[PDB]
Amino acid sequence: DNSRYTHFLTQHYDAKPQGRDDRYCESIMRRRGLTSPCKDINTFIHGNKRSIKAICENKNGNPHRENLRISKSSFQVTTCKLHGGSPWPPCQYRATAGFRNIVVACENGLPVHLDQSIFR
Repeated sequence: DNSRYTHFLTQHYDAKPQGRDDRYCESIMRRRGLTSPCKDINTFIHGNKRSIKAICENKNGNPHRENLRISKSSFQVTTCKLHGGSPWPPCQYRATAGFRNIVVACENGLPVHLDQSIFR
């Protein structure tokens, strides 16, 4: 019911990250259980949760493509991209810190999906 929103938070939300370098990515990807198999790309959104939720309303969002929403405001983000040939741990990640608007899918006014294509 709210399980998708809570899984969005686990996969894509980190309120106040510690130094957004490769070691941040390798650590947080483990902590969030995204390392079996190694997820190929994943982006974390920083700042407060309320700004992300607001994308689902007209406050901080517009409709986008087929049933996505795109934010009006820009977010501090960090993209972890897997390096090395192997799908399996240890999972080495290159971090790319970014600042831009983001694309989500909303369900019941909650974000339940992050569109990763924009960070590739």
